[PDB]
Parts: sequence; C-alpha cells; structure tokens
Amino acid sequence: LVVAASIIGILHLILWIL
Amino acid sequence: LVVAASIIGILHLILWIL
Amino acid sequence: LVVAASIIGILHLILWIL
Amino acid sequence: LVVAASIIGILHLILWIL
Repeated sequence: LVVAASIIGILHLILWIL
Repeated sequence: LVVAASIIGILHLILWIL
Repeated sequence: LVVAASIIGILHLILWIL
Repeated sequence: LVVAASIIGILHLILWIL
C-alpha cells in the first residue's frame, strides 16, 4: 500500500501542479 | 489506518478522475 | 505521523464532501 | 516514504488552506 500510494501520490501530486 | 486510507484513497482518487 | 495524517485526512476529507 | 509524504502533505495541505 505504501509503495502504491507513493507512486500514485507522487504522479498524482505532480499532475496537480501542472 | 492504512487499510482504511487505502480504501478511501482508492475510491476517493477514482471519483476525482471522473 | 499516521495518527496525525489519520486525523487530518479524516476531517480534511469530510470538509471536501461538504 | 512516510517522512517525505509527511513533509509534502504538511506543506501541501497548508497551500490548500491559503
């Protein structure tokens, strides 16, 4: 769960900045 | 907490995409 | 961190629904 | 991951309130 949340949170957070 | 956050984060993230 | 994130995530998520 | 998510979640959450 931490590995998946880390991947989705990273890419998910980047998309918000864009 | 991880199990609940994982369920809410998954469904919660899906709702945003829609 | 999990205890705090759980409290902020819970109340933080509720505020979004409202 | 928890240390990084905690830093990004904290500052990331503050930016939303502003």
